[PDB]
Formats: sequence, C-alpha cells, structure tokens
Amino acid sequence: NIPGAILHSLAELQDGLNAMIDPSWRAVRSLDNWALAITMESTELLDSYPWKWWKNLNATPDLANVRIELVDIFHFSLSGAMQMRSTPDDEIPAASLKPLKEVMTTFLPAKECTSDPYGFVFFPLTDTQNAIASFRNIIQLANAYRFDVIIECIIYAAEDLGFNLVAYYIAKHTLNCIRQLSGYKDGSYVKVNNGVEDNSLLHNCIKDVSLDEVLDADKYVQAWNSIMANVYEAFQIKESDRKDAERWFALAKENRLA
Amino acid sequence: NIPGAILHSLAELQDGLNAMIDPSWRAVRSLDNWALAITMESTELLDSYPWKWWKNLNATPDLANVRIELVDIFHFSLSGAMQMRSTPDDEIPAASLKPLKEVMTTFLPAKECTSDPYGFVFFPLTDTQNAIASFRNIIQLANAYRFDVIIECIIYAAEDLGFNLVAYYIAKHTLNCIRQLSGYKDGSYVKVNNGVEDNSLLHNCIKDVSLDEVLDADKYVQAWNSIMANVYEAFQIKESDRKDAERWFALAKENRLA
Ligand SMILES: O=c1ccn([C@H]2C[C@H](O)[C@@H](COP(=O)(O)NP(=O)(O)O)O2)c(=O)[nH]1
Ligand SMILES: O=c1ccn([C@H]2C[C@H](O)[C@@H](COP(=O)(O)NP(=O)(O)O)O2)c(=O)[nH]1
Ligand SMILES: [Mg+2]
Ligand SMILES: [Mg+2]
Ligand SMILES: [Mg+2]
Ligand SMILES: [Mg+2]
Ligand SMILES: [Mg+2]
Ligand SMILES: [Mg+2]
Repeated sequence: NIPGAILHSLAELQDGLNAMIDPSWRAVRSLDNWALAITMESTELLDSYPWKWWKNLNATPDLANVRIELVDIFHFSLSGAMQMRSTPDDEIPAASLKPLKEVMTTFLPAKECTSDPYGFVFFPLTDTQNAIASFRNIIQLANAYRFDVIIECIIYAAEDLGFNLVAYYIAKHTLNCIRQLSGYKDGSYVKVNNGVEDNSLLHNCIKDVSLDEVLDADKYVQAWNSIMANVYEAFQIKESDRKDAERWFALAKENRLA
Repeated sequence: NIPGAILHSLAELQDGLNAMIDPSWRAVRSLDNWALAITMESTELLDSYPWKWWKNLNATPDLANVRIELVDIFHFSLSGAMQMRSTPDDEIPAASLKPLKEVMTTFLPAKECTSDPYGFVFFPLTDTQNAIASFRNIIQLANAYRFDVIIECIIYAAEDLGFNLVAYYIAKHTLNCIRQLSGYKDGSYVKVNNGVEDNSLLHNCIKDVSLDEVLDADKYVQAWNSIMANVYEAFQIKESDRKDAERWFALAKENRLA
C-alpha cells in the first residue's frame, strides 16, 4: 500500500509539527495523551454520520469531514507510534504487550461486510453501522496503545472511501502548522470564519494530486511541496512563515540529537 | 445516596422520554446504541476541560457544561440499564457477564487522589487529569455494557462537583422533551439561538431546588414538577404541550403492557 520510505517521511513531518507545538515533545507527552487524542477524533469522525435516532433523521454522512477526521487520527497515531518507539522497554505499558484479544472486545456490524486484514474496520464506510463498529474498535486499539495497527486501519479506510490519504495528510499537516502560527495556543485563532471551518478549505488544495505523485519515490517531495503551497496560499500565509518538505526533513535529522 | 424509590421514578421518566422518541424503543434500540451514546457524551464531557496541549492553553474547565454532560450520560445509562433488564438471558452479551478486570484496563491519574468505591472515577473532578482517566474508564464500562456501575459513578461524580444531579436530570429531561416537540428529528430545531446553547438555560431553572426536596419521598413529585414548569417557561412552551411527573408515571404503568 503506502511505501515504507514514504511512511518514514510522514513520521518526520509529524515529528517536526510536534516539535513546533513543544520542542521536546517526546519528553513531555505521554502514550495516554495520544490515545486520548485518537479517542476524541474518533467521536468527531462518528458525529459525521447520522447515527442519532432522535435527531436530524435521514441526514447524509459528511464523508468530506470523515476524510479529515481520518487524517487527524493518522497524525496522532504516527505520534503515538513514535512515542512508543522512544519509550524505554521498562516503561512500555502492559496493555500493549498483552495479546490483543485479551485487552479488547471487537465490535462487529449486524450485517455482512468486508473488513481490513485484522477485522477491526468494516466496509463500505458509507454505511453508518460499519463506521460505528470500526471506530468503537479504534478507540479500544488506542486504549491498548496499538498505534501501528491503527495506522494500518486508516490506510485501509482511505482505500475504501476512495480518497488520497497522504495528500490530505500533507494538507492538514500544513493547516496544523498554520494554526500554530496564527494563535491556536492563545485565545485568538478564528477556526470558523464567516461560518466556514478552516478544515473545509483543504479539499480544493488536493484536487490536482494523483495517488502516484504522492507515493512515488522520485516524485513525492515535489508533490508534497505543491500541496503545502496551495494550503499556505489558501490561508494567505506569508512566504517567510512557510516551510517546505526538506525544511521538515532537515529539522528531523538535526533534532534527533539531544 | 439517591434512594431506590427515586431511582425507580427516574427510570419511569426515562422510559416515557424514550417512548416519546420511539413508542417501542426497547424493541428497536440495542445495547450498543446506548453504549455508543454514552461514549459520545463522555467526549463531550472531556472537551469541557483544557486537555489540549496545542490549543487554548490555560482555559478553565467549563464545569457548568460538565454538569449537563453527566446528566446526558445518566439518561443513556438509565436507558441501557433498562434495555439490559428487558433483554432475554440468551441475548445478554458475553462482555457484560465476564469478570470486569477481564473486559477493561483501568486508567489512573499519575497523581494521588480519591476515587469512587469501584475506583473508576477520580476526585476532585476540577482536575483535568482526574476527569480524563475517569471518562476514559466510563467509555470502557459502556463497552462492557455496565450501565448500573456507570449510574453509580455519575452519582459519585455529582457528589464531588457539588451539584444536584437529580434536579439537573429533571431540567434536561424536560429540555429533551421540548427538542422533540420543536423539530429535533427534522432539520428545524435551533439549538444555538443568538449564540446561546439551549442547555445553558437550564442552570437558572434549578436555583431554588434543594437536595432534600428532590430526593424526599413525600416532597419529590412537587419538586420535580416545579423544575419542569421552569424549563417549559424558559422556552416559552404552551401549557398544552407540557407534561408533569404523574403524566410520566401514568404513561409508564400503562405502557409496560405489550
Ligand atoms: O501535538 C500535536 C497536537 C495536535 N496535532 C494535530 C493533529 C490533528 O490533525 C489536529 C487536531 O486539532 P484539533 O484542535 O483537534 N481540531 P480538528 O479536529 O478540527 O482538526 O491537531 C498534532 O499533530 N500534534
Ligand atoms: O432515546 C433517547 C435519545 C436521546 N436522549 C437524550 C439524552 C440526552 O440528555 C440527550 C442528548 O442529546 P444530544 O443530541 O446528544 N445533545 P446534547 O448532548 O447537547 O444534549 O438526548 C434520550 O434520553 N433518549
Ligand atoms: Mg479535534
Ligand atoms: Mg472535527
Ligand atoms: Mg478532527
Ligand atoms: Mg450529545
Ligand atoms: Mg455537549
Ligand atoms: Mg451532552
């Protein structure tokens, strides 16, 4: 699916973004933090579907929002997977080393369907019962600190919903940087300006990116850079405040030296 | 704490409200529905706290909102506990009969604190790390269909936050009816009118209710009725669309006859 070399590079963008929020984020963040953050995005994702039997019956799933929620879970999962790697063996939580069947019960839709290879996520994800069981499962995987499994699920989820996971990751990665530049930590960012959520600008930024461009070993940097520029442009961001992919790769090599 | 007779009566209000949403709700709702609904309120509750390390740092917990989220979890827990009772023994999920330690791992704050008797919820709940571990636990209890335990936790939570759980239940119960009368199912309710969430009107409706009034065997009906009237009044609801407690108790006795 997505190549190991590209996955490495995504981890480096993630690391740089986390460093932008806190310079020694591995030292200050816990495994529980990333699990919580996945839990919170999983319910954001579920609220995209007409799951409520007492409100707004026959609403359509907001699949466009589901794309971004997936990518949000991705961010936090890459982060947890690399917090895990950086945790000393004697600080590894027992729930992540117990057998999987022993730390979760798997939810299953009532109706027949296909799933990912682990059988944790169910397709089509256009179906709300499939999504419910999928993300109730993802929350449990997050509780058992199974970040690498979650990453695999997301990737299978994006295959099924038929969008470019990596392209959207790059777009939202860029937006996350922008929020950090524009007062997200203090009370001052306007996330919904004129009634439009910042996330909803991202879709137009990934229209000309192919699945090939974004995963190709000789094409990807360039492809990522043109997505990043689109998002910075879409938010009228100064050139001096933009970073490109190599700036991220460079911050990554340098700043794994404590 | 809250008396068994009062608890019975709360279940009857719940049953009437559920019947208002769907007349044979025990037949159509599943145990998973109520667990999901608890999961979604638990994250609503957590978003009341400054848990994010990358956004709005040093925000205060919105404890006022936490009160209502607790009550929302209460609604759904009473509902699940009574779906459980109505489930034939041969349809009871295995995760609700397995030993508790076997279907969940308990999250614990880092710092020293007090807890409920089960050790699932941690005090003071003014502390965000206590709330996080508490409600990550509640989600797991919901997954194992432990609705009666959740009800016990909520009750201990409201003791700690120092508000009247039952008074707020009656207020929100009344609001839930109102939303059903005013187009919640179709696209047409305005939940946030002029920038104020409907839930935020409830606080002024419970100012003159004592802990005694609301739990007293000879005082409670009257006390509940005056809370209900306050909420209907606060939402300018026609007298003809209001119900009182005995109307709920009467719908309950009659409509446990299939
Ligand atoms: O240390 C962090 C903290 C946050 N995020 C990002 C990931 C995710 O894409 C975004 C979620 O931000 P939010 O405040 O939950 N807002 P929304 O869910 O609408 O994007 O925050 C990180 O990547 N690393
Ligand atoms: O069958 C149902 C469906 C909903 N609710 C109520 C309980 C809860 O108090 C409320 C939650 O409604 P919501 O749509 O999640 N909105 P909010 O969380 O802001 O109250 O819905 C019931 O009591 N029974
Ligand atoms: Mg979020
Ligand atoms: Mg969202
Ligand atoms: Mg999100
Ligand atoms: Mg809700
Ligand atoms: Mg809420
Ligand atoms: Mg709520």
